Amino acid sequence: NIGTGDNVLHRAALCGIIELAGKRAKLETALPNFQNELNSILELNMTAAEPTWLDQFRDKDDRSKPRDLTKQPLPKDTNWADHWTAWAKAALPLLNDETHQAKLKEYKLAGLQPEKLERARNTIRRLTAEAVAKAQDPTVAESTADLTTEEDLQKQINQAVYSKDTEPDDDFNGYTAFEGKASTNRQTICGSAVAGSKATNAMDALFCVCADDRTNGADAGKACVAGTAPGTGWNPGVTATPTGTMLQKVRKLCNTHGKTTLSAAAIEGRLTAVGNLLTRGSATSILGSFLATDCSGDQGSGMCVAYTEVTDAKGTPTKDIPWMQKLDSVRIKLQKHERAVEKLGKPQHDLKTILTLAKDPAYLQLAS
Amino acid sequence: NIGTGDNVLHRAALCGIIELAGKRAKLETALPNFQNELNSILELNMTAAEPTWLDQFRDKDDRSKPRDLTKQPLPKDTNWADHWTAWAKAALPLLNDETHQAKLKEYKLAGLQPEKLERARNTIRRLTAEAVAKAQDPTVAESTADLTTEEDLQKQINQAVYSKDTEPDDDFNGYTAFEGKASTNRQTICGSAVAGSKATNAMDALFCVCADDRTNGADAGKACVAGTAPGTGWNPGVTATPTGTMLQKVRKLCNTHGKTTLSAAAIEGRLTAVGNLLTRGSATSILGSFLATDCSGDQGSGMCVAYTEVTDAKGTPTKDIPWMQKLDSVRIKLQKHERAVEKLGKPQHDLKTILTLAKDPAYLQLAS
Amino acid sequence: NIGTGDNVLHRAALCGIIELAGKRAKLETALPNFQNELNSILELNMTAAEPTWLDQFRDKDDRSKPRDLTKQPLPKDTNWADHWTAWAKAALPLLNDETHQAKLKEYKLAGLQPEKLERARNTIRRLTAEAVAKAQDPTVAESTADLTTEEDLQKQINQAVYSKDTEPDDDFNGYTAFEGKASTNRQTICGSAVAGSKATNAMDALFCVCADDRTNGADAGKACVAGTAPGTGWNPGVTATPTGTMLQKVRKLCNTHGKTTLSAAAIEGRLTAVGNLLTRGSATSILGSFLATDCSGDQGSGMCVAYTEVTDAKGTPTKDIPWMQKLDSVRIKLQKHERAVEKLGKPQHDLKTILTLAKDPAYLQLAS
Ligand SMILES: *[C@@H]1O[C@H](CO)[C@@H](O[C@@H]2O[C@H](CO)[C@@H](O[C@@H]3O[C@H](CO[C@H]4O[C@H](CO)[C@@H](O)[C@H](O)[C@@H]4O)[C@@H](O)[C@H](O[C@H]4O[C@H](CO)[C@@H](O)[C@H](O)[C@@H]4O[C@H]4O[C@H](CO)[C@@H](O)[C@H](O)[C@@H]4O)[C@@H]3O)[C@H](O)[C@H]2NC(C)=O)[C@H](O)[C@H]1NC(C)=O
Ligand SMILES: *[C@@H]1O[C@H](CO)[C@@H](O[C@@H]2O[C@H](CO)[C@@H](O[C@@H]3O[C@H](CO[C@H]4O[C@H](CO)[C@@H](O)[C@H](O)[C@@H]4O)[C@@H](O)[C@H](O[C@H]4O[C@H](CO)[C@@H](O)[C@H](O)[C@@H]4O[C@H]4O[C@H](CO)[C@@H](O)[C@H](O)[C@@H]4O)[C@@H]3O)[C@H](O)[C@H]2NC(C)=O)[C@H](O)[C@H]1NC(C)=O
Ligand SMILES: *[C@@H]1O[C@H](CO)[C@@H](O[C@@H]2O[C@H](CO)[C@@H](O[C@@H]3O[C@H](CO[C@H]4O[C@H](CO)[C@@H](O)[C@H](O)[C@@H]4O)[C@@H](O)[C@H](O[C@H]4O[C@H](CO)[C@@H](O)[C@H](O)[C@@H]4O[C@H]4O[C@H](CO)[C@@H](O)[C@H](O)[C@@H]4O)[C@@H]3O)[C@H](O)[C@H]2NC(C)=O)[C@H](O)[C@H]1NC(C)=O
Ligand SMILES: *[C@H]1O[C@H](CO)[C@@H](O)[C@H](O)[C@H]1O
Ligand SMILES: *[C@H]1O[C@H](CO)[C@@H](O)[C@H](O)[C@H]1O
Ligand SMILES: *[C@H]1O[C@H](CO)[C@@H](O)[C@H](O)[C@H]1O
Repeated sequence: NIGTGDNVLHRAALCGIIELAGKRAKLETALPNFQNELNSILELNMTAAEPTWLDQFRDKDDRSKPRDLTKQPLPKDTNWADHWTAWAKAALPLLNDETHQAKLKEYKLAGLQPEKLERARNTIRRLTAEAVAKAQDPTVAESTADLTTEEDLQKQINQAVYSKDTEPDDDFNGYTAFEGKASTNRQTICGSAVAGSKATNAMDALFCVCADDRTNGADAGKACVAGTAPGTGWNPGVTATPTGTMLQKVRKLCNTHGKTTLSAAAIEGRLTAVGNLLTRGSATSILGSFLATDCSGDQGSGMCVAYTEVTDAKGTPTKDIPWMQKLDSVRIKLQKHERAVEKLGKPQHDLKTILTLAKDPAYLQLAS
Repeated sequence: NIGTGDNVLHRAALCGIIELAGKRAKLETALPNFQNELNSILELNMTAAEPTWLDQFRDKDDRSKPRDLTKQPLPKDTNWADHWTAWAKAALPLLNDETHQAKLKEYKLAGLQPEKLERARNTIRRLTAEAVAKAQDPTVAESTADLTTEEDLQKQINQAVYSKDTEPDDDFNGYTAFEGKASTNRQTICGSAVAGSKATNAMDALFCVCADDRTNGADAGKACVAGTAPGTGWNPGVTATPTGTMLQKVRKLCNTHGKTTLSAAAIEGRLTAVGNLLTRGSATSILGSFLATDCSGDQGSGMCVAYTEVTDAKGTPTKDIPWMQKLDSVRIKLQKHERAVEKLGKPQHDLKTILTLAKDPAYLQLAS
Repeated sequence: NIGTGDNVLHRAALCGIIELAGKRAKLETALPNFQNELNSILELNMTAAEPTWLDQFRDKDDRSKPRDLTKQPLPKDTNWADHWTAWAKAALPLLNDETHQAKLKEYKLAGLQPEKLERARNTIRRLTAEAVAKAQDPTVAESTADLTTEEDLQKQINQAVYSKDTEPDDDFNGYTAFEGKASTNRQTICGSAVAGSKATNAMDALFCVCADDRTNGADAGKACVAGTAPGTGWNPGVTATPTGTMLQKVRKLCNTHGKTTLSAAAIEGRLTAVGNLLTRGSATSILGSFLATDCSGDQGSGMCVAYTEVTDAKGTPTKDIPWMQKLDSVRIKLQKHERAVEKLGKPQHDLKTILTLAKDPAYLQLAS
C-alpha cells in the first residue's frame, strides 16, 4: 500500500518547478550596455571637430541655443538629416563655451599646434567611424531584440504553475483550483489509467500528488511528508474544489523562501526530471505512486495525477502537456538571451578600447 | 517484496539515455560561417585593384577567359602560386566587363578622381590584409577541426544504447539482445551480487531492469509500470534471448517521440543520475531494486542489472562501463564543439565590421 | 518498515556531493594567457626602434649591460619611469649585438631602405600601442582577479564534506565525526521531527542516512545497500562517536575513484537534488526515509538526518544550511571564473592577430 514518504521523489520534482515561481527566478547576466561608451566617443569627435562644424548645431541668433530645424532647415544636398539626432546630442553640452573649452583641455586637444591637431582629428574621426560600424552591427540589434526581462520570465513561470501572472498569496486569494472544474471525487479530479486529470498547471498537479484527504490522512495522505500529514481536510466527494488554506498546506512543502539564478540548463534538468517520472501507459501517463485503477488517494489505488497528452505510443511533455510547454518557453527565451549577452560583449569591449586610444595623445599622432 | 512502481526511479534514469537515441539528439549552435564574408572582401579588393592586376588573371588570347597556368606559367620571382587559387576565384566574375563595371559602381569606386581612388585602394588593401589575418588565425582551423555533426553524435549514442549505428525499428529488426549471449535463466542474463550481466548497452540494461517475465507479471514485473505489466512473455529458462516484440514493449516506456537539444551538461546530468544509482557492493554494482541474491526478477530477489566493472573499491562508470564511456565521449565532443562555435564567433563579427567599413566611401578616405 | 534499498535515492544525492571531494574536482578551462604574445609584440617594437632608443637601456661604460637607474637616473622631463620595467625587459636580450642583428633579420627589417623602414616602424608602433590598450583593458585585470585555482576550490569542497581542508584517508586519521559532539543515542545524533542533528557536514549526514548499527543490520541498516549491510558495528548507545573504520564502510558506497570536470551547473544540479529531497516539517526538515518520530535507525522510525535551519515556513538550503552554503560558494566562484576565461579570450585573439600583422612586411608598408 502507499504510505509515508512514498511520493518524496515526485514531490521533489514538482517542488523544483514551484520554487521558480513568484519573483524568485532571477536573471543575473543582464543588459550588456555600450551606449555610454559610444556616446562618449561621439562627443569626443564633436569636441575635436572644427569650430565651423559645431556652429552648424547652433541657433543663428543665440550661439548657446540648439538649432531649430523649422527655423533653419537642413541642406538637402547632404545626408545631415540621417545623422542629426546623434550629432545634436553630442553637440548640446558643447554649445556652452566654458564646457567646450574644458572638454578640449580634458581630451588634450588644447594647445596642439595646427598640424598636430589635424592629425589628432584624423585619428579620432577614423576611430569614431570604426566605433559606429561596430556598434551598428546587425547581430547587435538582433541580439538586442533577443534580450528579455526578469519580469517577462517571472510572469510566464507563474502561468505554468498557477495559470496566473502573479503567484497567489498565502490564502490563494483570486485563485480557484483546477480552473473551477473539479467535481465528483478525487479520481475524477486527479485522473486514472483511462482518464486525464483536471489539473492544468503545476500547482494543481502537486495538489493531486501530495494532498491528504479526510479518508487517507493516516495512510496514503502522508506520501509527501515525514511527521504529520498536510492536514487539508479535503473532502472531494462533498466539496470537490479545495480551499486556499488547503492549497497552501501543500505548497509549503516546497521552497518558496529563496531565489534561483535562472539558466536554460536549470529549467531543462527540472523539466526532464518531471517528464521522465511520467509512467507511460496505453491511455494515460501517471506522475506519482500508483498501485491500481486510479488516482483516488486510497492507499491501494494511487497518490498521483494523470495526463492523456502523452502515452506509451505518443507525446512529448515539453510540447504536448501545456504547462510544461510554457516552462520550456522560458528555457528557450533564456538561451536566446544568454547568447545575446555574449554577442553584445564584443562591441562593448571594442568601444572601450577605442575610447582609450582616442584619449592617448601619443597614439593620435602615430595612427595619423 | 518488489512490486508495482518500485523501479520508477531507475526507469526514469535509463529512459533519459534511451530518449537521446534515434535521430532525436539535435545539434543547434552549428557551423558559424564567415567564408562568404571573406570571399566578399576578397572580391571587393580584386574589383578595386588596378586593371593591370586583374589582367594577370585573364587568358592572353581571350580576355573573358581565366588564365591557364600550363599555357601561361606564373612568374617564379613571386609568391603568386601561394595565393593564386583565392585570387582567381575573386577575379572570375570580374573577367566579364559588364560585371566588373557594375561592381565598381556598386562599391562606389566609379567616378572617383585618381587621388581619391588611390586612397580608397590603400584602405581596402589594408582592411583585406586584416581580414585575412583574422580569418587565418590558428585557433580558427583548430576550432574548425573540433566541430562535429548531428550525424556523428547520433551514431555514437546509438552505439551506447544499442551497439548499432542506427536505432532498431519497432520490431528490432537486425538486433539481437545481449549480443547473442543470453543463456540459462534471468539471473545469469542480468547478473547478481557475484556475477556481471550480459547487458553491454543501455537498451539491454533497461530490459533487465524493467521487463516482466512469465512468473513475475503479477508482482515484480510491474516495477516500471502503473496499470499493466509490459506483457513480454519472456521465458528465459526456455528461450533466453527475448524477441523484438518483447524488447519494444519495454522501450515504449521511454520517450522516443520528441527531440533533445544536445548539451554536454544534459549528457553529464543523465550519466551522473545513472552512475550514482549504481549500488556499490564488494563484487558488483547493481542498478535497480534489489532485495536478495541476484537479479532473477523474483519479487524476493531483484529487478536489476549488475556490473563487475565498478564496486565499493574501484571503478568509475563513465570510464569503466563501456556504454557509459561511449556516451561520455559525446559530451566531450559537444564541449569542444561548443567552445569552437564561440571561438569562431570573433572572426565572423570582425569580418562583418570590415565589410561595412570597406563599403563606407567616407571611411575609405579617412583611414588613408 | 524501512528496509533494503529504501534510501538509494538519498544515497545517490549525497554521494554526488562526496564524489566532488579529495582532488577529483578538476578545473579544465584554466588561465587563458596572452602575456607571451604581448611580450613578443613589445620586443618586436624595441627591435624596430631607432638604435639611439635602444641605447637608452644600456650602461654608459658597457653597452652589453643594462642601465642602472642609480648610476644613471631617468630624466624627470619624461614618463619613462612609468614604462621602464616593461621597456627594459624588452630591451635586455637585444643588448647583445648578435641577438639584435638576428631579430632584425627574423622580423624582416634588415636591408629595408630608410623610407620603407620608417613606414614599418610607424605601423609597428601603432600596432604595439593598440596591443597595450587591448591587453590593459580594465575588464582584463578584473577578469584576472575573478579566476581561482583547482586548489582553492578543492579545499572549500572538502570543508563542506568534512569540515577539513583535505579529505581524510581511508582510516579517517585526524577526523572526528559529528565534530566530537555525538552523544546518548542515534536519534540524538541524527535528529528527529523536533530536534536538529549533530551532523554539520556532508560526510556525517551520509553517515546518519546510511550507516547500519548493531540493532538494524538485518533490516533498516540495509537502506543504502543491496547484498550486505555496511557492517559498521556502530553502537551509539555505548560509544556515540563512530570510528574511522566505521565511517569508511559508509564512504565506500560513493565513487571516490574518478574525477569530475567542475561546472557551476554540475554543482547546482547536485545541490538542488539534495535540497529538494529535504522533507519540510513544522520544526525540522528531514533527508532520508522517515516513518515515525525520529532518525533512530529503527525500521519503524527513520534512517535519516534532520536540520532545524529549514522548515515548511522558512529557510533555503544553499543559504541557511552551512555545508550547502559552502558548496554553493564553489559554484559562484566557478561562474565568475568561467565568464572571466571567456572575457580574457578577446585580448588573446586580438594580440595573435596583431603579432601576425606585425610580421607581414607587405602589411607594414600598406598600413603606413
Ligand atoms: C565626427 O566628426 C566629423 C567632423 O569632424 C563628422 O564629419 C561630418 O560627416 C558628415 C557625414 O559624413 C559630412 O557630411 C557631408 O557634408 C558635405 C558638405 O556639405 C556642406 O557643404 C556643401 C559644399 O561642399 C554644401 O553644398 C552643403 O549644403 C553643405 O553646406 C556634403 O556634401 C555631404 O553630402 C554628400 O555626400 C553624401 C555621402 O557621404 C550623400 O549622402 C549626400 O547626398 C551628398 O551627396 C552630394 O555630394 C556627393 C559628393 O560625393 C555627390 O556624389 C552626390 O551626387 C551629391 O551631390 C555630406 O553630407 C560632414 O561634412 C562632416 N563634417 C566635417 C566638418 O567634416 C562626422 O560625421 C562625425 N562622425 C560621426 C560618426 O558622428
Ligand atoms: C588585394 O589586392 C591587391 C592588389 O590591389 C593584391 O596585391 C598583390 O599582392 C601580391 C602579394 O602580396 C603582390 O605580389 C608581389 O608581386 C611583386 C611583383 O612581381 C611582378 O613584378 C616584378 C617586377 O617588380 C616581376 O619581377 C615579377 O615577375 C612580377 O611580374 C613580386 O615582386 C613579389 O614577390 C616578391 O616578394 C614576395 C614577398 O612579398 C616574395 O615571397 C617573393 O619571393 C618575391 O621576392 C622577390 O622580391 C623580394 C623583394 O622584397 C626580394 O626580397 C626577394 O629576394 C625576391 O627577389 C610579390 O609576389 C602583388 O604585386 C600585388 N599586386 C598589386 C597590383 O599590388 C593583394 O594580394 C590582395 N589581397 C589579398 C589578401 O588577396
Ligand atoms: C615602442 O617603441 C617606441 C620607439 O620606437 C617607443 O616610443 C617611445 O615612447 C615614449 C613614451 O611614449 C616616448 O617618451 C617620450 O619621450 C620624450 C622625449 O624625451 C627625451 O627628449 C627630450 C627632448 O625633446 C628631453 O627633454 C628628455 O630628457 C628626453 O631625453 C618626452 O619628452 C616625453 O615626455 C613628455 O610627454 C609625456 C606624455 O607623452 C609626459 O608624460 C611627460 O611628462 C613629458 O611632458 C613634457 O613634454 C610635454 C610635451 O607634450 C609637455 O606637454 C609637458 O609639459 C612636459 O614638458 C615622453 O616621455 C619616447 O620618446 C619614445 N621613443 C621614441 C624613440 O620615439 C614606445 O614607447 C614603444 N611602445 C610601447 C608600448 O612600449
Ligand atoms: C483504488 O484502488 C483500490 C484498491 O483496489 C480501491 O479500493 C479503490 O476503490 C480504488 O479507487
Ligand atoms: C532471489 O531471491 C529469492 C528470495 O530469497 C529466491 O526465492 C530466488 O530463488 C532468488 O533468485
Ligand atoms: C522510532 O519509531 C519506532 C516506531 O514507533 C519506535 O519503536 C522507536 O523507539 C522510535 O525511535
